[PDB]
Amino acid sequence: QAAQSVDQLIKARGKVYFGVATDQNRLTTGKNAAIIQADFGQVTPENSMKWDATEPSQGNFNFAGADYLVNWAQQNGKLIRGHTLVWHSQLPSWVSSITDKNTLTNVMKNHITTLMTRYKGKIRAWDVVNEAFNEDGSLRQTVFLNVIGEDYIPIAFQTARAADPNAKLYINDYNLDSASYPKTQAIVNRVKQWRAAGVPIDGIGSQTHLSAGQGAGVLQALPLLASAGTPEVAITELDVAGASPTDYVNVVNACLNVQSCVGITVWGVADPDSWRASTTPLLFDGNFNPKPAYNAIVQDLQ
Repeated sequence: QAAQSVDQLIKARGKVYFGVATDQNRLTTGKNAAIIQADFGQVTPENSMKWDATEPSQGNFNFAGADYLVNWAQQNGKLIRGHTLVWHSQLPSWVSSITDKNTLTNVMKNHITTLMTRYKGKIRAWDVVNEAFNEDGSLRQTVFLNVIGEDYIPIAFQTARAADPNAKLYINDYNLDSASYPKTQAIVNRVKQWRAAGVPIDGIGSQTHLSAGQGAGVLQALPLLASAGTPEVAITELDVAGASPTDYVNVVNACLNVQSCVGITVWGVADPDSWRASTTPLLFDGNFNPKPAYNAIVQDLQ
């Protein structure tokens, strides 16, 4: 852990948290636990709450990994973002082969309700629907869209709201980092339409997996995402190829500039454990020491 906590500092600036993605396999090895305890105030399960992990076989749930994280988080005072309920990746084949609307609808509702009720009152926010958009702004043609139709999104959120009224319900996606981007404009428009129709969408999560130099665009993109009217917006899976302080500070400033931006979650602790380790995109290096970008953020928040 670094001596200064970016979570405490961002809280002093009026935000809710500065967190990281993690899970049992990380918490039990290296210095991950210590770093997370001292420097962050929120955790997102990297994989333990995904469909393949929680319901590998229909109706046969596995919460071992998810329980470890939730209990560890409560004990250590860290907020939790549930991730993720409806998604086309890491989806068991028993789900993807269903072609009946009723069957899939009930399977989806049961998956959502079961996970959310088990952790009712302990989860700050849930990424209810993940990566539902194609790059041109149209809806991704996943099994849920193909079998259930566009209504799958309203249904997912209505169900989540009923399962745990206390949780902030998010629609999450990537490539919403530029204001001119087709996808960015599309999600703002659809979320407005959905909210006008009464769909309980509390927030828009922007994954923010960036390439070097892209940080500047987020300064314009985030205020645009905020214009959709959701109570909150959040940077959910931040990592930047090269981890340049310039990009990292830009993303942080974008959040401080947007009132509704509640916080930031970086996707992992140390570089070698990143899903894109070769681009060393995180805040701590392979030896678990904070990188220049971590210090740049602390100074900026000072």
